[PDB]
Amino acid sequence: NALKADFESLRDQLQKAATNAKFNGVSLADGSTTKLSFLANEDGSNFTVTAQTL
Amino acid sequence: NALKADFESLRDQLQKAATNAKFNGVSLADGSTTKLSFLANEDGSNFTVTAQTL
Repeated sequence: NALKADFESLRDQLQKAATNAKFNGVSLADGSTTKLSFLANEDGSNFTVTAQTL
Repeated sequence: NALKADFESLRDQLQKAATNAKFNGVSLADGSTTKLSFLANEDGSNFTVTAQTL
């Protein structure tokens, strides 16, 4: 039961470290969006980046 | 009778060492309250540590 308690606390800490990491309200680790897009040209074509839901 | 009286002295020392332990007016081991909620993220969401009434 003691090791089970450390496992639950570690799972909660993992969810906290996952949800709390975001830059300017958007994140590529918590899964808030399937991907992000960043500019790559003057014409607006995007530098696509797939999200990784950690 | 001697073993009994030494046992009662030990239980009293136990209650005293339990009550004496507090940090800046708050404590967990003595069971002063069900829980204290330390910060974990800047929106105000709380890291939680339930008291263990020792």
